[PDB]
Amino acid sequence: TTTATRLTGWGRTAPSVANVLRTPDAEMIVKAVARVAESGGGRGAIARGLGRSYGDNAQNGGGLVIDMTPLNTIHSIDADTKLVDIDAGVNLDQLMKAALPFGLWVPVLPGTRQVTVGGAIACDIHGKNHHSAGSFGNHVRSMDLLTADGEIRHLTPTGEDAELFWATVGGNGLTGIIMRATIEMTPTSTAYFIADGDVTASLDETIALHSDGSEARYTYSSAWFDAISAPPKLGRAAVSRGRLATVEQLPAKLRSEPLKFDRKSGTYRGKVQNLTQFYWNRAYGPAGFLQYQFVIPTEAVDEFKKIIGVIQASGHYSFLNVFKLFGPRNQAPLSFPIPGWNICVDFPIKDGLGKFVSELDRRVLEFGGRLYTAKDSRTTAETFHAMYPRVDEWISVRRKVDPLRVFASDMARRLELL
Ligand SMILES: Cc1cc2nc3c(=O)[nH]c(=O)nc-3n(C[C@H](O)[C@H](O)[C@H](O)COP(=O)(O)OP(=O)(O)OC[C@H]3O[C@@H](n4cnc5c(N)ncnc54)[C@H](O)[C@@H]3O)c2cc1C
Ligand SMILES: *N(O)c1cc(C(=O)N[C@H](C)c2ccccc2)cc(C(F)(F)F)c1
Repeated sequence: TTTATRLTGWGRTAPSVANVLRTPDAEMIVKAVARVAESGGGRGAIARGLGRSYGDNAQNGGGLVIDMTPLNTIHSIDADTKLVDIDAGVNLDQLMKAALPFGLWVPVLPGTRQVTVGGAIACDIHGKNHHSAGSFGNHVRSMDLLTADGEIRHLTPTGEDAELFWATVGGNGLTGIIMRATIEMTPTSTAYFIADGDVTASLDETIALHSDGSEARYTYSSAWFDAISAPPKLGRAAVSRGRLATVEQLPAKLRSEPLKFDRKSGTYRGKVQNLTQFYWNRAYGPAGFLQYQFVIPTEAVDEFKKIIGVIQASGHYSFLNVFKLFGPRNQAPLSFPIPGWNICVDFPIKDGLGKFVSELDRRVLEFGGRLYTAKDSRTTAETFHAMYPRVDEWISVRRKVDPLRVFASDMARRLELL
């Protein structure tokens, strides 16, 4: 029934071997969880989606991994309630294509659509529109969770099961297997964006642009960010901001099918873009690259500037940098986003990199920030627990729901969440 398999995250690092169950039969999945539970836990089980997480959260060395990608049925779409009811293995590209004709838009879109609904929930993913829409968790109306007791719990965000529900959002699969979920989509009349572009010349100017009050005028906003230039050109950014377009905003040619599927000069106004236009590690790493993401609380703006400073001075040079100001956070104890300054950098693997990122960890930690489980397989339990003050609250919920540790992963063991 299972296939022993070498697994890594997307950046192809920290491999381990697991027995992979890959079946479209939900009953086989229930059986397998039950079997692990009846062996008393053993080395446990974790779910896997499309493997786009860079870390070790979707692998389980010496244990069971359940590939959820064959559970990919879209059960219902409702344009009045805006609700879609889909299997957890459904991916966002497939969902985008299916929902567009109903005038529905996937409410949170990350940098790639090759992620499953299960993975979107388990990592509580965020997008270019976080400051207006929150993260993926905010839009989950209900979900079916297969728990350690072999039963499938129906969870809602305010029901009796609220606590389990919000430990599951951002829970990295460690409360059980999300089988199915109901997501509230965003209404739209077109599949296009209308975007305003701006360029800055300094880190301070980037920050002022995000603090002047104009962010509140766009539903989506992110920026490419210079991390190699010494000050004051350090932290200059190419900012892409916008909102979904109405039909009467489209070029006349595109009005026939508005819901169709698919420095210096970079200043513009009312440019009309499809998703691809508006929006290396796997190809070259991990002989090549270490991806690194963190968020610093809004009020700690100067501490943020300094970390940026430390990065440019490091001698570790990242071209691919993405910056964004996160909005308010949600109820999930282990959710990554907090309101604040968020950035992803991609470092070439070079001598002294490990020691340098350990120093970064310390700084993000002291300044009240955190790393993202979706981008990590290197940090320590001590660092992670410190970055997530609600971790003991979350661990308690997990103990109530999985007393025998039927659910387990490489990440759970490394970060002592098991
Ligand atoms: C090119 C690229 C761009 C990205 N951009 C963004 C971005 O803009 N914003 C962002 O937040 N993230 C981004 N990510 C990270 C990615 O969106 C998340 O890691 C996401 O969780 C991956 O989904 P997946 O289905 O591939 O999950 P996997 O990587 O397979 O698994 C991730 C976690 O989800 C759990 N999981 C998966 N399915 C289930 C299930 N059915 N039940 C319970 N748990 C489950 C796994 O156990 C694991 O803990 C990006 C990744 C890549 C490679
Ligand atoms: N980080 O603040 C951040 C990263 C992305 C993102 O899509 N990153 C992936 C790995 C990527 C980077 C560069 C080139 C290709 C892919 C997205 C955001 C968001 F805030 F959601 F816009 C933030």
